[PDB]
Amino acid sequence: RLGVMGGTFDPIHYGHLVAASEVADLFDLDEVVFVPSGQPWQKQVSAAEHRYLMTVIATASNPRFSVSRVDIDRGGPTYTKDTLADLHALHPDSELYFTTGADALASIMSWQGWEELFELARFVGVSRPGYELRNEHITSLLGQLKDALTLVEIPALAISSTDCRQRAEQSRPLWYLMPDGVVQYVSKCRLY
Repeated sequence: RLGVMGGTFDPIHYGHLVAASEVADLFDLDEVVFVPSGQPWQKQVSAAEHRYLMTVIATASNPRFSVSRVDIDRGGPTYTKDTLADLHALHPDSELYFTTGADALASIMSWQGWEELFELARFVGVSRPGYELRNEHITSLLGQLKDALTLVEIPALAISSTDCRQRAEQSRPLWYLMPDGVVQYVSKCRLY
């Protein structure tokens, strides 16, 4: 059992890392591969290497986390379908569990095949405390498909990349929202 964590990580923060650990405890995953996403699907975010290196810095110290550049190296916006194909090729031993934010998930289903996407992995959306499903396509999708698609509330996902981005812009402290390495990387590279 191998977790797959997409995707933007701009910046990565404790919420993401809490979500990875929770979802691994739940589902008894042996490892979690973080996959920073490629180009955006609308033609403004940080450079792929910045997001990759932030993700590597944040996860380095965890024995059961890794970072893959499968989406980064591919070029273009990249389909989730390919992520899993590439990650199935390198981990043929394990069944995959793709996991991502609730809103990001509702943008993958949702422009791609889904029917063929659920053949490749079980799906585990992670959501902030106050989450209410408003997307009716997903509500419909749910009736179709135990347990192809789960949602797991993560209190820590109250912390968001958008807030961290606004806080860095406003020179407001990012301390304790993310590892010291990430905050200082964000600061040094003046990412926002």
